[PDB]
Amino acid sequence: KLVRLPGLIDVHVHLREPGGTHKEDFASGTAAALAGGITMVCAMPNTRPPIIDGPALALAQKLAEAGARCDFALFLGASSENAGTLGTVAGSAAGLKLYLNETYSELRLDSVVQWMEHFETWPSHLPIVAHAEQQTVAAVLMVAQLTQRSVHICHVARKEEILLIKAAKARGLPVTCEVAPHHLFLSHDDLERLGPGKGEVRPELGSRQDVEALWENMAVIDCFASDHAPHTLEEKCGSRPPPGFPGLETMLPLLLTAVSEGRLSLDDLLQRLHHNPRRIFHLPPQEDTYVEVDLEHEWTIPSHMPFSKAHWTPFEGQKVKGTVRRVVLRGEVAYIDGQVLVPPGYGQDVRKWPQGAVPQLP
Amino acid sequence: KLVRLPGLIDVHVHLREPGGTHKEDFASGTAAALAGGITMVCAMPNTRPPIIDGPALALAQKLAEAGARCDFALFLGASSENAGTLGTVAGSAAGLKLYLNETYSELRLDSVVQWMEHFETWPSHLPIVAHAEQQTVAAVLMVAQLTQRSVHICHVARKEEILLIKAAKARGLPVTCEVAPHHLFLSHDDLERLGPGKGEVRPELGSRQDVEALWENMAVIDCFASDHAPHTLEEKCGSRPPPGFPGLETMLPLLLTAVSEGRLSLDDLLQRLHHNPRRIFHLPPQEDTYVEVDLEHEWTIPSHMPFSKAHWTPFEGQKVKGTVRRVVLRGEVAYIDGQVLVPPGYGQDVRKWPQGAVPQLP
Ligand SMILES: NC(=O)N[C@@H](CC(=O)O)C(=O)O
Ligand SMILES: NC(=O)N[C@@H](CC(=O)O)C(=O)O
Ligand SMILES: [Zn+2]
Ligand SMILES: [Zn+2]
Ligand SMILES: [Zn+2]
Ligand SMILES: [Zn+2]
Ligand SMILES: [Zn+2]
Ligand SMILES: [Zn+2]
Ligand SMILES: [Zn+2]
Ligand SMILES: [Zn+2]
Repeated sequence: KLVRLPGLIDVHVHLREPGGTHKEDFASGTAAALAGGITMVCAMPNTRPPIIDGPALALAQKLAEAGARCDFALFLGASSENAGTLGTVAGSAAGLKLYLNETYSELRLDSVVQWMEHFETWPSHLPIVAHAEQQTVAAVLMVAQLTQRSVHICHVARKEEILLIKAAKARGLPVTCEVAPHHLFLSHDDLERLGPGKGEVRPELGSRQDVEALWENMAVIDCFASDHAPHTLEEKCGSRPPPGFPGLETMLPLLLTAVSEGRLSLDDLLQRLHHNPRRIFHLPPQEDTYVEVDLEHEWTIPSHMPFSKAHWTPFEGQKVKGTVRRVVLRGEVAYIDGQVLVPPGYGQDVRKWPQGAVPQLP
Repeated sequence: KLVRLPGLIDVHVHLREPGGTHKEDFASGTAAALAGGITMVCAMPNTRPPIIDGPALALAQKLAEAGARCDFALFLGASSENAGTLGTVAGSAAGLKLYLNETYSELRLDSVVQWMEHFETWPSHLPIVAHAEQQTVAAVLMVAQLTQRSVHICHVARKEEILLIKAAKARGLPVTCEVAPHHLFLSHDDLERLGPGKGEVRPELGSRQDVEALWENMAVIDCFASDHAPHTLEEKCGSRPPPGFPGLETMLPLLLTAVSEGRLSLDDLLQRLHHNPRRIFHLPPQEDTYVEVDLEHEWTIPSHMPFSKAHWTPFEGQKVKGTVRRVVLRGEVAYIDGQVLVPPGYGQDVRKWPQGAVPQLP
């Protein structure tokens, strides 16, 4: 007896194309998405070259249209030089991404004034998401208030951060946030097993108290999103390990396990992987699209999942209950039982659909 | 220059069929919906007979399928005799409605134990909405906590009620709510003009301080919904005036005026008339469906709007800026400039669509 879910949306993925295609490309990352029950992804701009201007966006759009197997939207990235220059293309992007801390990106902004300039110049009706850890969450919230608009906080990982967001929501401030599965299902207790290289991620793995605070404050979490951040094992185990975990293929099985254990409800899951992504990012429905999952099948996560070119996973050895059996995307069987059955290029840029434009006043 | 909006959803309408068709029927009420930019309605169960058992629901479904011009879902109503009897049909309804105070209904429950019985027996994955005023909001929230599930509060009208809900959300409790336009745009200051008969509504019109508290606490309001409650002028002006206002044709123009004045944003409006209705009630997308509005046209609300059989409106004389120009429903022109162009029966029960079933564990 399978359960039919709507097409799930991951608003935070790194697909590495252009420029890092040994780690992942549109075709492989979207195969991983489909195998994870995800039918729409929003791809981050920290590629090589980074998606920080109109020519880079145009290239990325064509690479995605040719390689993606599920539907997508592409973020633009904020830089120290592009505020005020993105107005013509802004509405074609998922939103604008700000990198406000050290992480796998060359896009760090060096002054809060640059953050203000982006909040003032990016069109006010379009999404802004921020990588903002610890006190940076409070700082970017201040910039959002000064500029009288909303912000979405990426990968919240700490008790400190979720409680700050909780306090902001209690004051009626327009802030939303997402949490990634590694910050719900891994902690410092796992760094022994992972090692210091594999274990590198931003935000770093939290304490048990951080993990427990995120679960305790589930009501504050608007979205789940994988922060699928594929790097090869050679890179993760080498001398200068880049931060990030692959996660598209493991996210849904991990969360379904938690549903089966009563840690959150099926509805809680679908708000966070479907409805809230849609409404925060103004992402359109996908016609004739659904995911069938089997909630009874118990399995152990292996040393690598089948599709991501990362070819490793930090969840190796965890027991899960829940598997994706079939994905139908826009009337076509896209995935069955370990086989992806739509080719590279089946996926489409949802921002080009009539229903995928963000509504705005004339 | 028109603005394209998605198909808007009104989760609280009274269409009066069966049994009150001189006040409204499916055909006339859904024409009013379309003219108001609404493409999907959830119809309340306080009809004659009331929709409190499977035979009454079956009749109402067929009357709606034959008369509705926009899409719909039908609520079931809680009674003092039907707890534990609705399990077979529950998933075919919009949700379950509880009438917990005096209003236009014979469905009042006389004991909190009856509320508990409904919360315990209605399927836990399906929506429950409550007419719950003043302290009754706190009481039904207690019942929801005792039974470990969510509740949605209909037509919140008072500072007391919105602050209670705000406090509950700050504690992470699963409660959502809606507000009707008369509680945002009318107050005691209007009872002089309306008179005691026309002015009768439940919840009653609030003070200026109530209205200001609702605006100040917009962040707490999940949905707008009209509580379209048509009664004829003869009834409203007679000896025993029933409570309620018609509102489908005026809701969107009133709210667009507020958007134009900067009282809330277009996004704030679309969260409350599209995304949040979808996610709270698990209502499916409507393919090829959109509303085109003109935000520049200034007009004065007349003594009655064209479509509702109520043939009166409490907003007469208010100046608005914003009009519905065209509605496309599932690929067909449904409304243009004062003319409805889909016949009775074009509308469909969204709970019968594959994408319209509420997901549940096996
Ligand atoms: N989270 C990570 O550790 N890495 C992400 C970047 C990011 O989301 O900050 C990546 O692109 O590799
Ligand atoms: N609100 C009202 O005053 N009347 C509504 C009933 C209701 O929503 O309580 C009606 O059906 O007439
Ligand atoms: Zn990040
Ligand atoms: Zn993010
Ligand atoms: Zn990232
Ligand atoms: Zn939207
Ligand atoms: Zn009511
Ligand atoms: Zn209601
Ligand atoms: Zn009502
Ligand atoms: Zn749903």
